[PDB]
Amino acid sequence: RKRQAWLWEEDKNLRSGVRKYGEGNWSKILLHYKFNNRTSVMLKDRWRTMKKL
Repeated sequence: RKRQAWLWEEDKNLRSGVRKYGEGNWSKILLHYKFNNRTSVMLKDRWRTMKKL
């Protein structure tokens, strides 16, 4: 438990995808890269979190 987190591939997918596609096109991200349980809000949130570190 402690604190849940995403896996290496999922993080890599988001970072590698969003950076080249756009910070507001989660639909396309989900289309190409596979995820565990993402939709749009999750992708957006986590990306912003990563950006601000």
